[PDB]
This record gives sequence, structure tokens and C-alpha cells, in this order.
Amino acid sequence: GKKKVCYYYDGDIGNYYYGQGHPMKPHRIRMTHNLLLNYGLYRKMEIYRPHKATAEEMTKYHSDEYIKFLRSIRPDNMSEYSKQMQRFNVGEDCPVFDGLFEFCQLSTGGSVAGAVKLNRQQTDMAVNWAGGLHHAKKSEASGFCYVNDIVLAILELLKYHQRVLYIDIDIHHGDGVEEAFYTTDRVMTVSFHKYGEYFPGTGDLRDIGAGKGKYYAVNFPMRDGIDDESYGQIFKPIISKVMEMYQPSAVVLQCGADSLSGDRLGCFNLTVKGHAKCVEVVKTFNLPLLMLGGGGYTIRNVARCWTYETAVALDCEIPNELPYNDYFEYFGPDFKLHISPSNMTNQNTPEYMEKIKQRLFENLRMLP
Ligand SMILES: CCC(O)(O)CCCCC[C@H](NC(=O)[C@H]1CC12CCN(C)CC2)c1nc(-c2ccc(F)cc2)[nH]c1C#N
Ligand SMILES: [Ca+2]
Ligand SMILES: [Ca+2]
Ligand SMILES: [Zn+2]
Repeated sequence: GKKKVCYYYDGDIGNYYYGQGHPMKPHRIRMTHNLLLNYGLYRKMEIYRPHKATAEEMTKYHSDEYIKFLRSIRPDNMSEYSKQMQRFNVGEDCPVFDGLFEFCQLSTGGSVAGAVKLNRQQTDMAVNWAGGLHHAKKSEASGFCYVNDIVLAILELLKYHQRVLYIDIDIHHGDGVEEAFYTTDRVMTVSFHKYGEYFPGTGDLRDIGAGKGKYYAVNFPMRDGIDDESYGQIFKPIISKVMEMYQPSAVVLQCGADSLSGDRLGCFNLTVKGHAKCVEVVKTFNLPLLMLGGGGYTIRNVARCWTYETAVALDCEIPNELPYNDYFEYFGPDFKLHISPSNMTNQNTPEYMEKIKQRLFENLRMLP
């Protein structure tokens, strides 16, 4: 039936600024919050302000030197860290900005606090829209990500759960999470992403894990223009097969909204309903679930998407007519919650979708 939902948000998150021209806008988290407050979604949800994760909590995965660097660098002292910046990939994609470390602490705090709440059996679902920064590596920032809150939250879930399933619906391959757990069978990573002349360049169908982790990494490579029909054709059958064979006791779902139609960086054609159908599918398995954010670069659509996915988590129907809110003008000319797909061609033929699904099914047959 209906589940208890705990939601993590810090009112300062929207003030962090990556810089002029940078597509990552933390303000979209504040737009999501304001929209869901104006729809009345706060009435059946426990809202918590995450603690600022310590350097010590972050070093459960990241190197001591990398976290010390993140804690020390500032725009005013950047000139003295040119060597470490190159070493840690801090530059155009992952710039130095005022409050960078505090931003990482809040993003991470929400994910780890949600995992603790799930471990204590005090909630069925935990939501942290400020998390899902899937590209960060042990000693390297990458793709707008500095601290991998997902890996840290999974490490927390591993204290009480033998097997944890990670599902990533961001348009980009979840490389940092896949790499962290590549040689273990205690985490199965499943990523659906655009593959081919696209960042980060990894996530080939043939990358299935290594050593004890062989068959525990699943990658579904897609082409431009995937729509609700095509995505729905493979998501439920793949997740159902993974659930059947792997039998996880907890799930982490990265809900990157850059897979929506009209995204500034993405090339997919999903609507908010098509994207949210993934949340509905995962929720049906009745397992402890940590829902996280991620990409999303047309910020009015990110707010619509995550507001609707929070409503899905709560089993609350919300009207298509947007309620008045602090960012109402961003939602014109229609002022509706749901979006229409574009006329872009879907390069993912039905035959291609079935063929990739059959190859993934062959790999899933190799599990014990
Ligand atoms: C939060 C999860 C996520 O949604 O999955 C993250 C997506 C990361 C995309 C990284 C990609 N970077 C590149 O394409 C690398 C190859 C370059 C090109 C851009 N330059 C700035 C660096 C090298 C990229 N960088 C940018 C960018 C644009 C303007 C800026 F002022 C700064 C950066 N755009 C893109 C894309 N696509
Ligand atoms: Ca993905
Ligand atoms: Ca794995
Ligand atoms: Zn992305």
C-alpha cells in the first residue's frame, strides 16, 4: 500500500553557483521544493534538513588527499593549487566555486541520512533531490560531480543489506558508481544511458563487471530520441528480471532528469510521465528505496519531473494545472505540470531495443 516517505532538503542548496555559462544549476532543487510545497506535498511527507557530511564520512570512499583538497580550495587561493587541480580534474566541468565544500556536504548529507533512516526501518522511501552525483571517483571530480554521495549512501546500506541494487536513469552512464562496485557482487549496478560519441564514453553493453563482480554490472546503451513507449518496452522487463535473479534487500534509484525531452544537454524524448513510470516500477517491488536526483539542465522541466516523482512516491494524485509559486513565470507559456514530447526521430528501433534486452537477459542467466 502507501508508504512512509522522508524527504531531505536544505534551504541554502539553491544559492550555490557553478558560474556563468555552467549548465549545472543548484537553483533547480529550490524550484522543485517550492513547487512541491505549493502542491501541498508537505502534508504527508516527513521533511528533514540534512547534516553537513564530514570529511571523515566522505573518506569512507574518497581518498584523504582528495577530500583535504576539496575542503581547502577556494576561488581566492586557486593559484596555489594548479598542480592538485589538474590531478583531481578540477577545471571547466568541475570548477572551483564559493562554498564548493559545503555544497558537497549537503548533497552527501541528504543521501547518507536517507540511507541511515532506511537501515533503521524508520521509512519505506527516502528522497534527496540534491544527490545522485554519479560521476565522482575515489580521487577525481568528473562531470559536475565532486563527491559521490551515491557510493557513500550504498556503503551505508551495505552495513545492514547483503545485496543492494543501484538503478540509474540519468541520460549519462553512471560510471563512478559502476567503477566503485565493479569487482563486488554485493551491489548490482544497472544503467540506461545514451552511448556513442557522448560523455563520459563508458557503459558499453559488453562492460559486465570483473572478478567476483562479473555479471553484476548491467549497461543498456541507447541512441538519440528514445520515447516513453520504447523506454517502457524494456525498463520493467529488465528490472523484473534483475529483481528475480539478484533478490536485493534495498534499492537506490538515480532519477537524473536530463533524459527528458527538451533537455539542454540531453538527446532523449521522454515525458515526465515516461520518466516517472520508472519510479512506479521500482516502487512496486516493496523494497527500502533511496531516490536521488542527478542531471537535468532545462530547469523548469527538472522541477516538474521531481515534483511529479515525489507525488508518485507518496501515491498522491496532483493536478496538471500548476499551483501559483515563487517561480511561476519559469513554467510558461502553458503553466502545466506535464510536458509534450518533441518531433525528434527515435533512433532506437523496436528491433534494436529487443536485441539489447535479449543480450542483457543472456548475462542475467549467468547469476547464481
Ligand atoms: C550530474 C550528472 C550528469 O548529468 O551526468 C553530468 C553530465 C556532465 C556533462 C559533462 C560534459 N563534459 C564534456 O563533454 C567534456 C569533454 C569536455 C567538453 C566541455 N569542456 C568544458 C570540458 C571538456 C559537459 N560539460 C559542459 C559544460 C558547458 C559549459 C561550461 F561552462 C562548463 C561545462 N557541457 C557538457 C555537456 N554535454
Ligand atoms: Ca544512466
Ligand atoms: Ca557490481
Ligand atoms: Zn546526466
